[PDB]
Amino acid sequence: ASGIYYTPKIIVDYIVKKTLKNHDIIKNPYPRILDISCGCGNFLLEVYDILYDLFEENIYELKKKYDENYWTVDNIHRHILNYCIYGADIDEKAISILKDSLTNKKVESDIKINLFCCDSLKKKWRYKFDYIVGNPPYIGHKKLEKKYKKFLLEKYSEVYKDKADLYFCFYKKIIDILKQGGIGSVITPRYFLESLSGKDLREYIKSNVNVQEIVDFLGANIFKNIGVSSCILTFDKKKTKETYIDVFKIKNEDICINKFETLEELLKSSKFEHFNINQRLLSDEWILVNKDDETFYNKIQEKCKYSLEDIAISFQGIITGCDKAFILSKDDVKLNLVDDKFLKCWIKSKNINKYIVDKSEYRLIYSNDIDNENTNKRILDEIIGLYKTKLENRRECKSGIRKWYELQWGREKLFFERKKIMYPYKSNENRFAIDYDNNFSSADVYSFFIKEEYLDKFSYEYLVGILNSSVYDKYFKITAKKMSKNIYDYYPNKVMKIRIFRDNNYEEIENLSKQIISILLNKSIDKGKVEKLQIKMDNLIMDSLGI
DNA sequence: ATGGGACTTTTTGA
DNA sequence: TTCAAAAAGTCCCA
Ligand SMILES: CSC[C@H]1O[C@@H](n2cnc3c(N)ncnc32)[C@H](O)[C@@H]1O
Ligand SMILES: [K+]
Ligand SMILES: [K+]
Repeated sequence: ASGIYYTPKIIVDYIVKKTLKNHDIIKNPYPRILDISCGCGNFLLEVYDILYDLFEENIYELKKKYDENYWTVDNIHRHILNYCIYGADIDEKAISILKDSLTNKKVESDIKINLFCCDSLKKKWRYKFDYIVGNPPYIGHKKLEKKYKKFLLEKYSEVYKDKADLYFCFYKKIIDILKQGGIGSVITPRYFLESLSGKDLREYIKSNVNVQEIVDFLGANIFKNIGVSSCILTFDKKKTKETYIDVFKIKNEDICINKFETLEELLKSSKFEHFNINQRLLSDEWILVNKDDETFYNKIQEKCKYSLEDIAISFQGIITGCDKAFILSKDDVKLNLVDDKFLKCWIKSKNINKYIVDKSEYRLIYSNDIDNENTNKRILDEIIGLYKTKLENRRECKSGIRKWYELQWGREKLFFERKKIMYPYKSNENRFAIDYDNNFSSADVYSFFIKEEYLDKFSYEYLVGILNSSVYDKYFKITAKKMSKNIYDYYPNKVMKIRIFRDNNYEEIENLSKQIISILLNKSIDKGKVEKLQIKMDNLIMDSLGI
């Protein structure tokens, strides 16, 4: 619970260099560089060294242009601390350590150091800043205290709503206190580039700064032993004529970040691709792909006349609120106590394959159908009641909306007890399966069924055929939310926006999917024929979409 | 024992 | 009344 994260030195040197690379110290020898989340001083200590080289290399020009008694090498250290370096952190010990480090850069009157121990989101900042760098805290909607969220919802509502992250507000604060003509460069999670929550934040950035560069590391592990995916955003408040973004997108998530001495060498190498995006062409969604992918994506969008949302009804799985209380192995002897009318088949995300679901190994006790506590007393006493204390702490039980033994979000049984399509909520590839067995699931598996009015235009067999194809795997990943290494989010807020088509190839595509399903359900599966049938289907789909 | 792969709960705002 | 989003994921192993 330290809360302090060490940014890799190669990232720190890149961010500091990207802001101070072309600063004109002769024109402005009083630049104000700020880190509002400085921690122990990863960025500010490097800012000191860059500034010290800058002043020393131009000391005689400064001496000649301005006060010749003020601009001496022996005075550079005092000048940097008084007028240039600013830091803020909520952690007293980190500020105390950083104060010692800045003091020890040179070893008389004491020197005032512009280090504030405060909440950067509450501090009344008395002026704006030329340069802002650093690494803000990332805290999501579960790990943030509710009283603090009430404050964020009221004062940061332009970027913070619903399931937004704390670092959204640091983007707003950094932008707000950045001088005209200033430059900001930060490392944050990448998820705001695509997530539904980040929509308002994306609008705020696009409308208030010129985005110079986005370095997207995708699923690469920048922070050791940390489950987060990172990007570097550099932006400015300069009067720009044309506003194009440099986008550096990693191509191999397996790289060791220290392959070169500098991050610039990595960005220019074959490990990264570069392309430009017109900031004026950004909609609420930022589609940051190269020209080949953009042509591909636009081709499918224009050709497809329906979306899944148009033809399907989507829903999230059961949320029991305590899985250990209600989920049992199908061979558990405790299920002899439960009448089979209470038992539902239960699958996990790993049970979903392309076109078909694995046989379920677990059973859900649909405890909502338990009428009285005196009837079915043994089910409550010997199975569900083993977790009564944990069950009573669920929000709806504390308020009395749910009895302690009920499912927290049991949804509607009828939605699950029908032919439907299921997909994992997080996966490396498109895996849409037809469920024939009335499978229930938690929120790690999503489902949809086709609306009645569209059943004559679209069959489940046709839909899983195109959705599992290599075309639609690539098509979905163009705009999908990249979570971690080899994991995209497959959530309705993007899955339901997938567009679909029907044309002369419908019958052959549907027939190939039926053949694959028939093979996959056999005892002695020969998977080889399935792969050949998939290749032929991919050719039909590419012909249909003209790609 | 650190790095990498398999796999994914329930809290929460709206 | 009841929906769906959210990785500073989580856990294990050689
Ligand atoms: C550089 S890693 C994130 C840093 O942000 C700091 N931090 C967390 N919350 C805040 C806040 N509200 N204001 C300023 N710094 C913060 C933490 O103490 C940590 O050192
Ligand atoms: K002079
Ligand atoms: K990662």
